[PDB]
Amino acid sequence: SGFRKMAFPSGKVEGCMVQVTCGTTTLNGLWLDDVVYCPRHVINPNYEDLLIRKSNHNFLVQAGNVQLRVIGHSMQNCVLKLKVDTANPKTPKYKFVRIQPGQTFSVLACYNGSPSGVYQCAMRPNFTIKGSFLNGSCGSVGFNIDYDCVSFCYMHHMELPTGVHAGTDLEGNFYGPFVDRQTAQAAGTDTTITVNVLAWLYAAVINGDRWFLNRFTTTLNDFNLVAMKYNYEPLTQDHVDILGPLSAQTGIAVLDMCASLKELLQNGMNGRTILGSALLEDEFTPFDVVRQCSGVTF
Amino acid sequence: SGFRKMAFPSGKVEGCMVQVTCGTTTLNGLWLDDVVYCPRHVICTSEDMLNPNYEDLLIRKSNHNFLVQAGNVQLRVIGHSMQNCVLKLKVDTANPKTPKYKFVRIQPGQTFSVLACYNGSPSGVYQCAMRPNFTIKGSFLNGSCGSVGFNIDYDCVSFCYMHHMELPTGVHAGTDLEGNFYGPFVDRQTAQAAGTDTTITVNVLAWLYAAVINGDRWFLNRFTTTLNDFNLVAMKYNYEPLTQDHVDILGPLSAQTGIAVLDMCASLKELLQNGMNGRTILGSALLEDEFTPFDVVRQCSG
Ligand SMILES: O=C(N[C@@H](C(=O)Nc1cncc2ccccc12)c1cccc(Cl)c1)[C@@H]1CC[C@H](C(=O)N2CCCC2)O1
Ligand SMILES: [Cl-]
Repeated sequence: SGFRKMAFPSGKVEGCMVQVTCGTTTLNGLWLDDVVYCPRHVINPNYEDLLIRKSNHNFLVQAGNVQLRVIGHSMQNCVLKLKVDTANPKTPKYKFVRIQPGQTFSVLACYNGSPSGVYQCAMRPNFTIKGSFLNGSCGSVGFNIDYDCVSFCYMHHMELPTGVHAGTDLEGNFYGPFVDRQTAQAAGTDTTITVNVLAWLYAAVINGDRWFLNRFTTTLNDFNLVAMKYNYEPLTQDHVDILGPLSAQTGIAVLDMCASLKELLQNGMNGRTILGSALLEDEFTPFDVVRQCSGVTF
Repeated sequence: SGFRKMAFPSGKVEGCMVQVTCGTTTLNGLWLDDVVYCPRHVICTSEDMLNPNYEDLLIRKSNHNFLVQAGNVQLRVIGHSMQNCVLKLKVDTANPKTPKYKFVRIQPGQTFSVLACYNGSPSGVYQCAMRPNFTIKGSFLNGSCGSVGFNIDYDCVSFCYMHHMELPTGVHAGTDLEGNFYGPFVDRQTAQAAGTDTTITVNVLAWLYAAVINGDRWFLNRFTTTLNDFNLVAMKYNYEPLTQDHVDILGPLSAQTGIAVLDMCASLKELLQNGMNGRTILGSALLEDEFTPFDVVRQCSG
């Protein structure tokens, strides 16, 4: 029993964190095979013009108490790739994957190439993450684990004025309409990840919380009309299909659970809580719920 | 900016998780140097869990009855001893991944990270607090016994908890790494119940200072309170008494924000009376009590 916001074990990623210093700026890098990946802002910026002036020896890379020697450098979108002379002996089996809004991942927050904490979070529909980052956290990475393979999906680049965070995939493409420059940028109006709230309601049912259940069902169209009124993301047939296993395990049809969600949106919780929360939680995917309520290991 | 429930990086602990099997029972063990620590109930039988005599069950065992597996490698048990509710299995190999470590016993209100494991394999990491009733609100399934709680301040791992059982309310009970239970619990299937739980007041205050640090001030008021009047009000909402030690501990946060502890106490009294009125504090509609004053300083400053 119990339901916690759970991150993946971070050990495979900890063995990849390095410190990258260029001039006065120090941030984190990801050392995989013989390449160190880091945000290109470590160097109104013209990154090609700034990079052409830098030599390999201008980049100081430190893995623990060992200085790695940079033998090449190149830029791919907003990520800088520093070729080093040594392949990381701790390089795990990995992939670079780009995620969709609503998908969750673990973040290993780092400062000076040293991991300080690990937390779980979701890519918001407005492409920001509600992270916990201070100055020097740039280059910290987001990941998931599938059996023994680490899928890297995020690299931290910046904080927006509202306290939320923006970054890229490991190929340097930003999530959202953001640019790596000190300029006026703002996160768009955010929405609630509907499929994730439903997954969390199924997690509460599996954990013995049933007060919000009712005899009613609804249509996909009727529910989307309601969800649009409360700034909730539209629920698709794909989402309904994905929730199938949880619907079969609890005996509560996905549209039956939608009628519970509609009643909670129109009437509130009335002093009650669900899994120790007075708000509807949207940072657990249907897969996260199945993984935690079944105990999958890595 | 931001405030998340943050766990310590688990890598140093992952390299210590092993699987311990005795008979038909399999659970997790903690391999440090040449010793594997695990709950002693791994030696129990299905028919003897109400009143097990662990000394009598252990005397009948030999080293080869304990199967210890570290990854795909079987470790050889060369000795065994019991210390309170923990079984210590001496093995013929020191763990090359043994980090710098200490065994620490924590007090209620203290937080730690949990590396939940099944069959010696880590499945997840989450943040926890030792409740005032000495239970933890964890997320554990059958076979999670032996999973450990820890803090990693600097490069040293301080092991503070080992999971032993789930009580009927869905909460969890366990021991320190010396085998002493937290709370009035025993490792028997006899009727046991967690005592009435209360809110960790010093932690809620720490989290209110964290909200002030991140720019949230809506909940502050022009009032103050004596410590005794605050405690008279707090007890009515099932909040733990706030001691002078707690007031002293909150001193640094008070100096950083410019809000006296007893003024923050008056803001908490008002929140307990009024609720949040559709508002949130650090993205939460409830008053959070699983961040200590130390956690707030570490996450907000470094
Ligand atoms: O409940 C069991 N074990 C313990 C326990 O509480 N385990 C668990 C921990 N966390 C979460 C859990 C969620 C769901 C089910 C179990 C959970 C337990 C019970 C009572 C006293 C002690 Cl010290 C330990 C079952 C039934 C007996 C079997 C067991 O441990 N055996 C030893 C020898 C013969 C089999 O496993
Ligand atoms: Cl303590």
